[PDB]
Amino acid sequence: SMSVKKPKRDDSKDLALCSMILTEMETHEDAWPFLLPVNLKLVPGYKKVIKKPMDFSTIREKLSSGQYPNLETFALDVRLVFDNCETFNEDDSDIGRAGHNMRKYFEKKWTDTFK
Repeated sequence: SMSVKKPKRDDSKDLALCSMILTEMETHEDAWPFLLPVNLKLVPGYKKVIKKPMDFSTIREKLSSGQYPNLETFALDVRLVFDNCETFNEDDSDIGRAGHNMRKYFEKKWTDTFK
């Protein structure tokens, strides 16, 4: 509360570490569905159904331009990518499986880096 602060967690490396994680996600073999924004002209249903599209390139641009205020808002966008994928894709499809694998991969790196 006012003049009563929890001890300061060191956040000065967060930007660099999120960039590293994002690099590892970009270079995973199952990243291909997620590298670029879904083409809303060419994919029926996507525009209406997925209220907040997100992809790794868009996260990378936001990261690079100071549009994440903290490491939680970064994690929310990454998870959004996987939540959207589950909304639109059957679990038993190549893209559906890609999404589950990538989420698992992300969540481990996240825990190991920060928790």
